[PDB]
Amino acid sequence: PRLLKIWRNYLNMNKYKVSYKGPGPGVKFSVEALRCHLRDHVNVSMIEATDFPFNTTEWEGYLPKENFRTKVGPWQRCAVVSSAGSLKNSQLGREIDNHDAVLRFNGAPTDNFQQDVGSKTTIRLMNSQLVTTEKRFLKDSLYTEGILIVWDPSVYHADIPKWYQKPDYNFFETYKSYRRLNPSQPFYILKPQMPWELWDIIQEISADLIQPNPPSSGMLGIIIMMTLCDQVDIYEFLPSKRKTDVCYYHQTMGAYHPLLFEKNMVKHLNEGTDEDIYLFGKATLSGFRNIRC
Ligand SMILES: *[C@@H]1O[C@H](CO)[C@@H](O)[C@H](O)[C@H]1NC(C)=O
Ligand SMILES: *[C@@H]1O[C@H](CO)[C@@H](O)[C@H](O)[C@H]1NC(C)=O
Repeated sequence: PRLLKIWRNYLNMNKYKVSYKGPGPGVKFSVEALRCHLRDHVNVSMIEATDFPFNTTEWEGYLPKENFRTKVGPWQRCAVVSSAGSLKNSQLGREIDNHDAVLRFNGAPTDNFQQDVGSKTTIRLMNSQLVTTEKRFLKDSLYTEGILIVWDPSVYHADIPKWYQKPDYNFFETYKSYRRLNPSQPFYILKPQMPWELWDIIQEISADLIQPNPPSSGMLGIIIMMTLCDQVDIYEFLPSKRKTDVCYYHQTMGAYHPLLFEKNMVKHLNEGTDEDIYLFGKATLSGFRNIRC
């Protein structure tokens, strides 16, 4: 096939040194089993102040006051809105606001786009690349709403102390400055391992090898919300008839994230109809709270 690109990646470009030792790809999972596996083995938590070197004087007082779980959520109904241009002229704005909590990505604005993407922002998941390279992040007031979470690609299952020395993007200083400016706004840092714990499951069930790069923010977001909501609506992750190669706002596929396989997994767990995906690009997945495992 054309997956030679992946194997080529392993022989001389394994940037994250991924060494998958789990059940070879292709493991068949019923919907409920996959849901439990995802629930028990993808530990979605934030870096705590007891995690060295965040327990040192340099990081003293900089991490959020209260625990992530005992502050954010839970909620009954939630929505995950991708930044896909497929949302332009979707009119999903209303529907989207009709949820308890909403999670958006990076700099996705709501101003002037409400009718399509909604006007609410409960949680905001951002890449370390954004917070590091975007000066507007320290000024634009859109980052002031809701809760913020930033994540940074790390070496395969690297320990926090190990990751900390070799961050993909060094965003620590910018993270600090922001905290001072907005001391009351909860701003967490995803644990370095959670992306890889999720990656491991995606690989476990995929037909074959997947890109040795972490899951996209989209996939991480869907996961985060599943541990916080009873129900989760995902808009335009699984593309609709309005599929396009740009964001709904002027700054979009790639060859980094194992996007294809993340999509197949969400499709497997989708409780919605094919029509709603085609017309609305809407998928509905159950959260973890009430499942039996
Ligand atoms: C998940 O991460 C948190 C934060 O470090 C940790 O305290 C908890 O025990 C972890 N859960 C598992 C099962 O590894
Ligand atoms: C922080 O944690 C590390 C390892 O867990 C420990 O060795 C160090 O002394 C701790 N710092 C303080 C002052 O608690």
